[PDB]
Amino acid sequence: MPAYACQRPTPLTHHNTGLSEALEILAEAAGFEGSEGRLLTFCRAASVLKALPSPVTTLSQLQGLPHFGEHSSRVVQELLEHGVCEEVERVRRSERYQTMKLFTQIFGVGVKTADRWYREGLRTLDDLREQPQKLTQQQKAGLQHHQDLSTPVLRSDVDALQQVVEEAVGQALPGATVTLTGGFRRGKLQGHDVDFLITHPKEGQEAGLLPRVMCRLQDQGLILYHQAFERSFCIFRLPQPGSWKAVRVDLVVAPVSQFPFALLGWTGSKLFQRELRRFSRKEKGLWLNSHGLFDPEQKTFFQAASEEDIFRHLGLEYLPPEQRNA
DNA sequence: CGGCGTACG
DNA sequence: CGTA
DNA sequence: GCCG
Ligand SMILES: Nc1ncnc2c1ncn2[C@@H]1O[C@H](COP(=O)(O)NP(=O)(O)OP(=O)(O)O)[C@@H](O)[C@H]1O
Ligand SMILES: [Cl-]
Ligand SMILES: [Cl-]
Ligand SMILES: [Cl-]
Ligand SMILES: [Mg+2]
Ligand SMILES: [Mg+2]
Ligand code: NA
Repeated sequence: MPAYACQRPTPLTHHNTGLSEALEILAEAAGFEGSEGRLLTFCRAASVLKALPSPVTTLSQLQGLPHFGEHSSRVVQELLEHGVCEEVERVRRSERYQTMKLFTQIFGVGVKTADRWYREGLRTLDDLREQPQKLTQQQKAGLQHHQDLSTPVLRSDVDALQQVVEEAVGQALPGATVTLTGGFRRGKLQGHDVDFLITHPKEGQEAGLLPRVMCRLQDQGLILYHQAFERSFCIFRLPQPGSWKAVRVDLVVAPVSQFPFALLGWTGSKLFQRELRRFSRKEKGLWLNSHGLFDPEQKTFFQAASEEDIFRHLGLEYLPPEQRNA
């Protein structure tokens, strides 16, 4: 088992679901406390279990697995022995965890804002609605739409949204294309949002595109919330039988020269990309982002025509999106 | 011990 | 600060 | 919290 998540296939569904879920509770709680290092180790240990070919049934099967030391092994041991880990259950029922989860789930609220509100004594969404002076426009929208945004986006919803975006994109710039990215491209059947990547086959024609797209979607009455730009984090009005629901949609524009890097970056998973960028820098001495891959010795950028090119550049076996579910 | 992804709005 |  |  290699040490980086980008070195091994990780399927969406696997054989250690309960164990990985428990470790990811501890990772999430670490993040709520600002402990980024412990968050990473618990995320990585969870991801290792996702990549295994069969269930862990005995503690000895953790020997030699990367990112399993005393703490993560004890968590697994307790789950195997008793079906529950006391530390995990204590986190789950704690007021701190439940409120930080509730607050950081709001669009426009991160850990730092959630934590300040927690320390001020705030605990519920209605607590926030009662003091709207303390809210940004973005947070106001996130709170108004919170119930709809808490409902999973279905793969069956994605196709309708993509046609709508393609219509506006085609008027904004004929020939521009729309590619589904994010979790749905990795095979997920549900999501928290829909992520789209937009480009044009003629380098440079994509300049200034996203304002033109957003103006057209807004004119069609489809935009419940949005903020020159190349990323847009929106709330869309999605038709439903006899009504509609609010859905988060992310739009990103990239020039075609950067499209493989942007596709790779925006297809995720989040942990897969962090691990990939960590691997690139630490093992290969190359700097990776959603725009390119930089050699800081030669001061040159790698040209890539595909995701396959990028994996080859980095000396990694290619993983299709369905195996990037780290 | 230092390191832990990397951008844009 | 938020967001991907 | 774990790796190197
Ligand atoms: N913090 C991050 N660091 C690096 N890449 C990230 C980060 N957040 C998001 N991304 C990239 O943006 C993609 C879309 O982000 P999302 O926040 O939309 N997560 P996604 O994988 O789509 O699952 P859902 O919760 O939406 O169902 C991710 O899959 C990553 O490729
Ligand atoms: Cl470029
Ligand atoms: Cl590609
Ligand atoms: Cl980036
Ligand atoms: Mg998504
Ligand atoms: Mg998104
Ligand atoms: Na949030």
